[PDB]
Amino acid sequence: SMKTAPPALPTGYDSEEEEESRPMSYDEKRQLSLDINKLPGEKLGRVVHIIQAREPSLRDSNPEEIEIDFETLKPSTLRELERYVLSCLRKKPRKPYTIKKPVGKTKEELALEKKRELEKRLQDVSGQLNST
Repeated sequence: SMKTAPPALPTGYDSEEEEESRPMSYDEKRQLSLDINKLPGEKLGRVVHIIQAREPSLRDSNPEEIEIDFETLKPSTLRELERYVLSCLRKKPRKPYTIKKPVGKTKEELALEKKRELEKRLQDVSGQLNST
């Protein structure tokens, strides 16, 4: 008895990952290179194709002598990478992300927004000069 997958939205909402697009942990990707190494050379040549076609510096480099440098590669290309690899591995997307701290969403933030309104209110209540 496993959980069945919910219907996903490929349209309507959007921009969830597009406005996100952040660099991942170097741990995950650099060790993932060894999991890509488990795939046959012909499969690496397909991975390198989808990389180099987006990465203008890597298209000039030979796909045999290729260097997949995760730190200089685009965050979106790292997304397309994990998608391609997990699809080849045929394995489930068991990587449940969890937020540790809200980071920006603090009482200090809400205090600053509240204060900004309070500063504005000083000028807002004030009447304008009738320049004759």
